[PDB]
Amino acid sequence: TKATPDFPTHFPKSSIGIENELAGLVVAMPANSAQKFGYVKSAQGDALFMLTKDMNQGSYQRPPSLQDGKNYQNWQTHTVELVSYPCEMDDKAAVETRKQAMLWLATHFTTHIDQSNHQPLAPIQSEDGRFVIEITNAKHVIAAGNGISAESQGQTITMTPSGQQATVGVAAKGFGTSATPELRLLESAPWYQKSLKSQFASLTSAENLDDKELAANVFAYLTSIYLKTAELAKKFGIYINEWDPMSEQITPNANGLTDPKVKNAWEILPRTKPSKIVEILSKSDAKAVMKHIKPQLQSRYSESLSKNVFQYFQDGGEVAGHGINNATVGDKHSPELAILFEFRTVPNELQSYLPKT
Repeated sequence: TKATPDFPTHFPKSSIGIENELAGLVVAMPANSAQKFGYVKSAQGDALFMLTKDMNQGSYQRPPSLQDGKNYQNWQTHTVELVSYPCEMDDKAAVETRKQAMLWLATHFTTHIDQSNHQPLAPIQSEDGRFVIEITNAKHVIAAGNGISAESQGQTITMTPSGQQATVGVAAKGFGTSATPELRLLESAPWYQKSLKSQFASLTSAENLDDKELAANVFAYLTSIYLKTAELAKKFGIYINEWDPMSEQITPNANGLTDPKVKNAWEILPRTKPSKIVEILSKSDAKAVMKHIKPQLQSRYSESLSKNVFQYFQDGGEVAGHGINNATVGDKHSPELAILFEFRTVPNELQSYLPKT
């Protein structure tokens, strides 16, 4: 369950962003600090990945034998997560440099907890000159294990395999076209129902649509999302707008749409605000798509659940918190909307994009 890059980005066709929560150390910071405490770049200036706080591990207690005159009042300890800056999926050089930079930083962390335990990281350059650390927030410390003891257990810092996630960015117009291997990988999502493409065609035969194939693609994508949220709201007892699961004898069994177990139920988690996709269609085509969605919910779910799931997304509701809504693909001067997906688990097809210890 993580926060990924929010700044505007652009790529020719598709972007890949990797994530790796580390084991063997913690970052301690003042409470309510920003997630990012630093980043790693190539010597040439290319930003590779961010250093972020991940899971809160409890309050920070400075070891008494490392008293230094400093505050450490209300500091929290967190796990560290390495979050890559997205690159083109076909860019072997950029993909490889990210991996190698992550493996090198684990090496640098290993020495840091050995000689500088409970000290902040310093902005340094790698011994070979390839990688450079930039510190964005000096108000932090890095400590071995859980950060309770003054000394480490001699940990070798590694890229934790259970700590891995991937984020794929593709043109919104491509979802449902099966055009590229990545589009096919995303279309294999268990919640995605391709049959809704042919279903839409039967529904709109007497309608003179501007782009029938595009409208069918959008209808299948949104409908599959709206239907999966309804399925999840019922399975987990999630409150969506004014829908009360308890009204349908459903015991609330999760902390909203953002709860990690809900996010993992998607497997391939949509990360872009669903209401954005309507922009890739003409005002008329968008109206036609939106008009046809409600009955798809109403034939499967209660009026209350259907109207609430439909209104939530129409009004710009997100699938799982802050969306990546400013990403674009294609022509630099005439960009097409990009839509992002978080792989909760990394499949075999995306494994080569991750650093392997």
